[PDB]
Amino acid sequence: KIEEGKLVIWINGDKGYNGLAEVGKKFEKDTGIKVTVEHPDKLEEKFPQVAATGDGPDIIFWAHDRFGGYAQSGLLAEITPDKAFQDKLYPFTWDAVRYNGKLIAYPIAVEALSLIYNKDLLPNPPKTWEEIPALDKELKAKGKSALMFNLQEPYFTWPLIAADGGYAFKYAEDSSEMYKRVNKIIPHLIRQEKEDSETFQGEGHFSVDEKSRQVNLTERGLVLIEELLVKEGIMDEGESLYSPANIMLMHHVTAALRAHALFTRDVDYIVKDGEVIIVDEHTGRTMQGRRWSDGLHQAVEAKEGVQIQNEYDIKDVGVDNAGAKAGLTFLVDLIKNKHMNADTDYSIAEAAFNKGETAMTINGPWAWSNIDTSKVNYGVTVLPTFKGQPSKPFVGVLSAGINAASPNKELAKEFLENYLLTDEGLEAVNKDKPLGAVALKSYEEELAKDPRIAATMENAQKGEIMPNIPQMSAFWYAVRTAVINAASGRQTVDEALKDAQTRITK
Repeated sequence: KIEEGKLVIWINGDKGYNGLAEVGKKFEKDTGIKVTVEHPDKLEEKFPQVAATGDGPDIIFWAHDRFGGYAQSGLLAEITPDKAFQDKLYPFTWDAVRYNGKLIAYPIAVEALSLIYNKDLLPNPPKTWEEIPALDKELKAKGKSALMFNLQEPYFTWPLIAADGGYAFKYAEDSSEMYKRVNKIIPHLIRQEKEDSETFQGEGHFSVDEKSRQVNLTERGLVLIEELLVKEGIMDEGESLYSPANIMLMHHVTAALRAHALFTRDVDYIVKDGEVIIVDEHTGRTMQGRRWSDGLHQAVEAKEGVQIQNEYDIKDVGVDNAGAKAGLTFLVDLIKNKHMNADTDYSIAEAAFNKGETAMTINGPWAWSNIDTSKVNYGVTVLPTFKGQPSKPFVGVLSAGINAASPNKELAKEFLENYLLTDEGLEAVNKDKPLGAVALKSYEEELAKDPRIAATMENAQKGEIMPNIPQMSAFWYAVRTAVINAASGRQTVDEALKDAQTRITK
């Protein structure tokens, strides 16, 4: 059991816990509630153990991506900030603390890769990846190189691969709007008995296989739906649903038809307090946080007019698309043309930049202090563009979660919303150890006076939130192999990315 009437907070060793104790001191002296701030060893491994037994701290601070596994086991309480408080943070930070549509943590800080450059060797760093080859030749004649960064880990190479269209798992911005617009199509569609065959020509637009709970479009249905999608501005005039460009649109048509034809309110699900809740077993276990896959739950939400909870499409992986092939090809051509070495890792690149041997590197705020010791006159700026599009680094959001077993959920919410997530609260923590960029708009505007902190947020706003789903591990492991194989010549870029795409989705 967790001691009621006080707050136990866990934050990692490398963070400003003394400053966190200080905002808790304003808390302890104002309301008489003692706040024990602990920084235990391996706390990210200890929390899912103690919280499973109903123990642990009231509040845990960690990167958002780990909170996906915590919320999977129901370890984190669904936080309840009103709409007014959520507007005080950058909207994309709230996307990092969402699991199964529910908010399960408060965003605190924001971290991402940036371009680090030597002001003395390179006063005007390049805006594009394309101008790095000629810049390298210019520096090689002076005994220097243009760029060196860790090529062994896809975390560092993915910003270039994602620029032209590569992505891990599709997280569409207009997803909620798409489910609503596609849902308007359904009333036009006629159901027929079965699929058209040699012995049967129906007059409908779709048929339903009841035993598999799947729907099959008819020839005339595919035509009419394409007619309906083109007119309402969803699809271009001369496209196909079955084309790979409309894969998101195909998942929506399939989901909307299943939501109408195959799932029934008060049988398969209920509409309760503005949510779609599955009725799992007939007269059995009835309500849970479980969710249907393949966009079906979102389609039922659009059908019932409740708030569509956004999530990742784990069946839409963009590792072997044209954008990813173009980005990785440019990386491989840099190696082929000896502008970079396929063997360069984190230590080689860090030593190269901190010794003044290379003009640029790609790293995050954790590496700044080592460069401070190096005395290199360095700057931090926006990553180069590729094919006119921004490099997209993954964003890590330091977040504060509330233990689901906590008897002090209102105390914890009071401490986080009104005492930590303030200009004064974040400043106490940042003084202790810097948070980098923060999620609170008001304090970030002050911190952004530092051009390095401003660069971290700019690259973060141009990147993507690190997905908090279990399938992200398979993405990293497959992409790590693909980049190494392509960079070393084991496979071609298309061959390497095709294998990674297949392995992620098998």
